[PDB]
Parts: sequence; C-alpha cells; structure tokens
Amino acid sequence: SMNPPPPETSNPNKPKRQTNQLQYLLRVVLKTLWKHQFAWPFQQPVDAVKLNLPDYYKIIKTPMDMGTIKKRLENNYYWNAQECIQDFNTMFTNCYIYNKPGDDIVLMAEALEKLFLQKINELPT
Ligand SMILES: Cn1cc(-c2ccccc2OCC2CC2)c2nn(CC3CCN(S(C)(=O)=O)CC3)cc2c1=O
Repeated sequence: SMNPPPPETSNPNKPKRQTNQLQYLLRVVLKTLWKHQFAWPFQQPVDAVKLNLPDYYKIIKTPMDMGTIKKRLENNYYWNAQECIQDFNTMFTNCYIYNKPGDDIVLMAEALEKLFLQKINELPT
C-alpha cells in the first residue's frame, strides 16, 4: 500500500548498554514530548492510507515518528544518543518539508521541537 513497513524497533543481536544520555533521552526528552497535548499526530507512523496522503512517502525518504523512537529507546535499539537525536530531527524535518507552513500540524511540530531543543541543550555530558 501507500505505507512502508514501519522502521525496525528492536535489535536482537546487540548488547544492552545504557548511557546517561540515552537514559535522559528516554526519561526526560521522550517522556516530556510524549505527554504534550500536541504529541498525538507524532505518536505513530503517518498512515498515508487512512489519512489519504498518496504523496507523503514519495516526498519523505526516511519515515520517523515518536512511537518508533519510544520503542527503540525501550528496546535499547540505539547504540548511542546521537542516533536517537537524529531520529527526532528527521521526524521534525519530515513535517516541515511536507506540510504547508501555516497549518496546525506545523504549529504543533514547532512547539514540540522547541521543547525538544531546550531539553537537548541540557543533555548531560
Ligand atoms: C506528522 N503528521 C501527522 C499527521 C496526523 C497523523 C495522525 C492523525 C492526525 C494527523 O494530523 C492531524 C493534524 C491536525 C494536526 C498528518 N496528517 N497530515 C495531513 C494533513 C492533516 C490536516 N492538517 S492540518 C490543516 O490540520 O494542519 C494538515 C496535514 C500530515 C501529517 C503529518 O505530517
């Protein structure tokens, strides 16, 4: 269909290894964004079938969403915090390059992104 398979969320052949930055990404960054009143469009992959968005996956090269990021963090999928930060950035980029600038979805992305960037400015060493 219009929708790709969702990104992989677990890695069965990697060690379990935390870093205090990965702990912060889950317990501070993701948890704060997840509970935000504007999170809901970003809590799962964009369902281009159900939302009737035939151009979405033509335009977006790297699908990403916070449900995938949440599962990745819970499964210790990321080897390092920069991989996770990259996924958040991708998610926001996708929204900004696809959607019309004055739309609610973009207003919502911006509020989430400000919060994200403020928490990343406080990323522990
Ligand atoms: C990340 N994302 C999520 C949703 C969405 C995924 C699941 C459920 C709802 C979703 O978007 C709802 C819109 C209200 C925020 C979505 N939907 N669309 C298509 C339209 C919907 C209507 N908006 S608008 C005029 O309201 O800003 C423009 C984009 C693009 C989307 C996107 O980039």
